[PDB]
Amino acid sequence: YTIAALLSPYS
Amino acid sequence: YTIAALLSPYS
Amino acid sequence: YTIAALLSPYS
Amino acid sequence: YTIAALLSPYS
Amino acid sequence: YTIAALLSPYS
Amino acid sequence: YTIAALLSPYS
Amino acid sequence: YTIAALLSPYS
Amino acid sequence: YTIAALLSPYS
Amino acid sequence: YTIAALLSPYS
Amino acid sequence: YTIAALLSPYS
Amino acid sequence: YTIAALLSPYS
Amino acid sequence: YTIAALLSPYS
Amino acid sequence: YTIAALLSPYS
Amino acid sequence: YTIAALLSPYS
Amino acid sequence: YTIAALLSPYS
Amino acid sequence: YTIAALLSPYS
Repeated sequence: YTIAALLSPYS
Repeated sequence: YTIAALLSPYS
Repeated sequence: YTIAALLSPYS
Repeated sequence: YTIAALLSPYS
Repeated sequence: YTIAALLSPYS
Repeated sequence: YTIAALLSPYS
Repeated sequence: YTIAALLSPYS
Repeated sequence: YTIAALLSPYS
Repeated sequence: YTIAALLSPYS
Repeated sequence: YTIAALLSPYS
Repeated sequence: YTIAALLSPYS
Repeated sequence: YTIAALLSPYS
Repeated sequence: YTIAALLSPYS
Repeated sequence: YTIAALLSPYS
Repeated sequence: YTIAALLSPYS
Repeated sequence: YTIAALLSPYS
């Protein structure tokens, strides 16, 4: 299987 | 602000 | 299996 | 700000 | 199996 | 700020 | 198996 | 600030 | 098995 | 600041 | 087995 | 500051 | 087996 | 400051 | 077996 | 300051 996730939260 | 992300998942 | 995740939180 | 991330998962 | 994760939190 | 990360996991 | 993780927290 | 990290895990 | 992890926390 | 880390785990 | 970990904390 | 670390574990 | 770990804490 | 470390564990 | 660890703490 | 360490454990 393959998984790709990106998260760039900003405050 | 600036954001750059690349994801090339392969199975 | 394969897993790829990126997180760049900013405050 | 600037963000750069790359992910190329392979199974 | 394979795992790849990156986290660059900023305050 | 600047962030650069690369991940190429292989199974 | 293989594992790769990177974390560069900043305060 | 600047951050650079590379990870190429192989199974 | 193989394991690779990097952490460069900053205050 | 500057950070540079590379990891190429192999199984 | 194989293990590789690096940590460069800064205050 | 500057940080440089490389790890190539093999199984 | 094989083990490799590096830690360079700074205050 | 400056830090340089390399680790190539083999199994 | 084989083991390799390095630690250079700074205050 | 400056730090340089290398470790190539073999099994």
